[PDB]
Amino acid sequence: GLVPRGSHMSGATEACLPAGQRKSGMNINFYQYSLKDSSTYSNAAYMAYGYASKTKLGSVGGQTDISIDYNIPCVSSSGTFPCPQEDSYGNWGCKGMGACSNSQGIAYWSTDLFGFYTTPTNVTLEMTGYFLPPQTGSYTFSFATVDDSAILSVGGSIAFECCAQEQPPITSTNFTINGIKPWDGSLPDNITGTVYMYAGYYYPLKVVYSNAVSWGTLPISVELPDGTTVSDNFEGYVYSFDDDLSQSNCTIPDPSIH
Ligand SMILES: OC[C@H]1O[C@H](O[C@H]2[C@@H](O)[C@H](O)[C@@H](CO)O[C@@H]2O)[C@@H](O)[C@@H](O)[C@@H]1O
Ligand SMILES: [Ca+2]
Ligand SMILES: [Ca+2]
Ligand SMILES: [Cl-]
Ligand code: NA
Ligand code: NA
Repeated sequence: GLVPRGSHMSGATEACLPAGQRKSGMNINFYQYSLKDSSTYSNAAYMAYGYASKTKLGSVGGQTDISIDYNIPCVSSSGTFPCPQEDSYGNWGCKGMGACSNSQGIAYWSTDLFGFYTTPTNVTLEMTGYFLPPQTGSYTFSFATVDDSAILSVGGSIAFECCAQEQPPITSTNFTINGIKPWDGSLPDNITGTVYMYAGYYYPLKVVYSNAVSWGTLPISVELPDGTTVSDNFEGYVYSFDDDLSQSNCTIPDPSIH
């Protein structure tokens, strides 16, 4: 046939072609989240957009290394050092450091999250940008684990609106990865999600992540169509554009026939 038929029942993911100046990396916004609040982050509305109704703490731009690996301090006999969670023991010590005198249950201040000084123990963050596939095919995004709650969304009208990266969050709960902390306990059902992407189109990407206490962990990866995996460092794949709500042609509803 002269032309491709298109994905069935307009099933292609919406993408974008922003015409402005591209910037490397994602924007990270930080919002207040209460220490030891084990319920707010279990609501889909909160993780999709309600986080932005809490106080905005600040932001950092241009971030390409997007995984989270926050370790609380151990105040030890030889000084204060971050403790890998698997090395914590007893009530409590950190392997190779002895007993720790400090509480696992208080807020801690650090620049560990993207250089931004905040409380990684208790915070919500929103990562936004556009994913640029170099290859047409199936991409599988993953979280290796989630501590405490997280979502990943891909696509125009799902992550955010084309050419409108900096706007308040949209209300879609059609997450690509639903890593929301269950009300009962541990292990959302599925922490991978696959998206079919066409090379050279910009796909809106949003990650919302929350920690309520102590350790924070979100190892982000993507499996490319060629079978290789990109983990943590998304340089060359993720970009930002300043809003341009005037760019009439920015939205590509069906990259399968554009
Ligand atoms: O899954 C909840 C929480 O579990 C673990 O935190 C422990 C401790 O560090 C906290 O102070 C108390 C607060 O009541 O909870 C647990 O005993 C960690 O895996 C933590 O990261 C996680 O959020
Ligand atoms: Ca829309
Ligand atoms: Ca935690
Ligand atoms: Cl020890
Ligand atoms: Na860790
Ligand atoms: Na430390």
